[PDB]
Amino acid sequence: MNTINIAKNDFSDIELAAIPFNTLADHYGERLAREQLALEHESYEMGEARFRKMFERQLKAGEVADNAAAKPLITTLLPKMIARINDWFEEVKAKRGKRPTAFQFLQEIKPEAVAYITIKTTLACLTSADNTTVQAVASAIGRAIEDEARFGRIRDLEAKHFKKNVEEQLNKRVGHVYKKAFMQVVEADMLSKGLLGGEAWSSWHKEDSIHVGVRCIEMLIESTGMVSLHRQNAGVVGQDSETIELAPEYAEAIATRAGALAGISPMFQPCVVPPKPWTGITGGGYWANGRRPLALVRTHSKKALMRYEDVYMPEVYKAINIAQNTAWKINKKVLAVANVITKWKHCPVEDIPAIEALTAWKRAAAAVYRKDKARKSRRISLEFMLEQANKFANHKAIWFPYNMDWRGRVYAVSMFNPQGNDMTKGLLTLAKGKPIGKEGYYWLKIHGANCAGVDKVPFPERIKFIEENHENIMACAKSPLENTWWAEQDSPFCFLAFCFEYAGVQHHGLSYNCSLPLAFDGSCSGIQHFSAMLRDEVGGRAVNLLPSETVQDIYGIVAKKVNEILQADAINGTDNEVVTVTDENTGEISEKVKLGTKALAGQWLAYGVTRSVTKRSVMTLAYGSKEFGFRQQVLEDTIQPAIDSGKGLMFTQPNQAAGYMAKLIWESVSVTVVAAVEAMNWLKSAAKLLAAEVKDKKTGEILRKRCAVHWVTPDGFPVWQEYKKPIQTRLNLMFLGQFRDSEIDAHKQESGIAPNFVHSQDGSHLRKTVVWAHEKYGIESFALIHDSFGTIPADAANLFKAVRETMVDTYESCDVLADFYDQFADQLHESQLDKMPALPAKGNLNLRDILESDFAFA
DNA sequence: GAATCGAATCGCCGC
RNA sequence: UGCGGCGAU
DNA sequence: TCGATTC
Ligand SMILES: Nc1ncnc2c1ncn2[C@@H]1O[C@H](COP(=O)(O)OP(=O)(O)OP(=O)(O)O)[C@@H](O)[C@H]1O
Ligand SMILES: [Mg+2]
Repeated sequence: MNTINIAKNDFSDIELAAIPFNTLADHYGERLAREQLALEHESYEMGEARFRKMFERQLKAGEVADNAAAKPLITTLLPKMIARINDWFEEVKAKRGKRPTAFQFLQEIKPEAVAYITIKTTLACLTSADNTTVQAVASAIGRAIEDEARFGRIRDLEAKHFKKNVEEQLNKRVGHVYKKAFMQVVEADMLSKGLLGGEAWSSWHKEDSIHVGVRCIEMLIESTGMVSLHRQNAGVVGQDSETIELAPEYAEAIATRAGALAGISPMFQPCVVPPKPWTGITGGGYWANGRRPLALVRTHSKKALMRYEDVYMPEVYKAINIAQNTAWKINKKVLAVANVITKWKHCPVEDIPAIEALTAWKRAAAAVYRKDKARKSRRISLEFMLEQANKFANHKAIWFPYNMDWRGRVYAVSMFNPQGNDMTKGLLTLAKGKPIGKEGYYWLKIHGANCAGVDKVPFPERIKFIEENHENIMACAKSPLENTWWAEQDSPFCFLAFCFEYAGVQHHGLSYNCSLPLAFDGSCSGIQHFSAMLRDEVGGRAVNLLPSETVQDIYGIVAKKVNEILQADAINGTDNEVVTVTDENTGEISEKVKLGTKALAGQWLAYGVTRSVTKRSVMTLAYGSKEFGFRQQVLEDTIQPAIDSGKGLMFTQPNQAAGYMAKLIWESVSVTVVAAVEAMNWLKSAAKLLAAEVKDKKTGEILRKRCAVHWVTPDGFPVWQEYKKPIQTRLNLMFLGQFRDSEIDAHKQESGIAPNFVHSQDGSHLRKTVVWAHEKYGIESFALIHDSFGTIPADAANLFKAVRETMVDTYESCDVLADFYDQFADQLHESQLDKMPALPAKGNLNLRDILESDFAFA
């Protein structure tokens, strides 16, 4: 209802608390302490205003129950409501006479679905509708109950398997009106197939819809004291009305909770002084003692955070503190360019003036619908990044606090950060530059070639590309609005940032102070790291771990492999055959042709397979994708765009072409990156054995409990993997699904063990690289995006060294898979040792060759 | 045990 | 939390 | 397609 303002006492404290002010003043003066504390004050005040506007919107739209402030209320109210409507059924079944009107209607819908639909629509009508009458509420319940009753039988019974293909398309619909209108078309569709038993819904008359909710408000009042009954002008047969009113104690409960949440979600802005050095778990980054302190590790529970207060990880704490100390400044030159073209185009790069029938128009309709959502979503994030960039444009330097996710990858904390998109990366440059010199100018050109998309080509031709395009780079720097060439590039705003620094060198020579971050992006991190542990020679060569004759394109290597299978299958492949295929719901038994590998090879060679067909499949390998997931990928990535554009005529049956290509890609990656495939299988089997509760079937009691997965990275960071699942969840078709120590989810443990392990290794590599570049060399400024390592051009050659030396030091010292085995080997039940796979065999790779690989980049 | 389901992390915006 | 959309890796 | 979860 009426939320307290938290700012009058709580948000004033962060500016006036004298312990945080003094610790900030002692480091960077009292004046910068006053601006920084007032900025963190604005960050909390902006965050309270963000909550109050979203709360006001949910108030008008009746979605107050969807807000977090009403959730713990409804959690303690739902058991009492289900039991009253349950016990009322048993009473009416025992009472003689005719059943009440509502009794038959309340049965077809799930009883827990009654409880939520009544609670949500009561506070929807009591907060937005202004009509507090018992009839407008009770009817509004009854229409919402009939909607879940009528279209719920689609989800529940007569099409539960067929529900799985309409469920996604219903989720894409935005709005309860659009979700219902879509449900009307599917209902008419299945009834034409006789799927819902051939029984069409008889719509409830307006009298019963009120009678359903009237009993529902009564059962709400009988069970809980959420709403109280009121009668006005009693006895007057013309004015006798009944209204309902929210209990003031419960409206006070949501207002107190909403005020508490408003002071808890801030809008994290950059720092005008260097960030608070992390000494412990909390309170780092920002300097003030706020209501939400920054956690060093972003954990989903406060218990998983508490395990980090005992551990001694001095090398971990150093690397975040060094990465915090890197002073950035807003690139004013690209800010001048971005400020004008954003006023003319929605996206400044999206358009540039350069040189089965019914399912098709449905597919194009879903494309312009998603693209309409995509353009409005892309623009609002752009307008915020531009406002933050224009805000801190005049400051001599700004700083970003850093923490880490529960695996150890480091992330900046502020919303505007150097880990953003191409434009956000372009608006941000380092502040403390050095004279560029010969080596820095060389790497500045290599960075400019990478921004243009010329990264598949060895270094001398990258320099040649820049030198050939000298007059175009100079024209873009002199007049960026008159020469749109930089906008046509792959990373356009970061490329234009290079153009300004390139022109600055041609003007002021090699003594030019350049503070541009020069990012070195390692090729495929997970495969690089997986091939490093098990020492895969061919796998490392595929990801440029080895010094190669040229830049190795792993997608092109896999595309080369599938093309060799394609040519062999076009000759010696299987012919076509006719198989009987039955769809179980229809029950039909028809004959369809099954393309053999000879025919399917001829289709794909007619399409012409390149690195683009195999690209996304290789990239999602470290996330766990295998032969199934490739089949879905190549269907929507290459086959479906082909048939939409006029190609794909060779794909007579596209799912057979997808599954055939899926098989072919999987045989190719599995023999190209053998150490990647073997290591994720070893981690998956380890997490499977730990996530299982063992019990002898003749004993029953559990001999071993659900065990989590635990390891420590080589720089000392520990990580607990404990995916947990709730026990009860409920979903509604037209309304949001709401919930009703906890068990470990064995599937998510196995699904996530291999990506999180290799992500923890690359975060340890990024952490170790930051300290090695800072203590062996004099590097102070760091651009870090998990995969990419960037610094000023003068320090670029040394960061190029340090990112290589760390990986070969890490894997020469620690066998990360053998140390992983030493963690869980005690936790294994005696019946599981025979099933546990052995450690994969080490290969012929020399780690020292990484030190002389140009294209590892990292 | 036959039946049934599944096929990485982080942040922002909306419902 | 879930769902939709965007971005980063 | 194929083995873990889950009726
Ligand atoms: N590390 C990553 N993991 C998964 N997807 C990624 C990653 N980096 C980028 N993408 C996605 O890949 C697509 C763009 O591919 P991108 O150009 O970045 O690939 P690449 O590895 O540089 O290859 P190439 O230069 O051959 O195109 C986008 O959908 C982007 O979101
Ligand atoms: Mg690229």
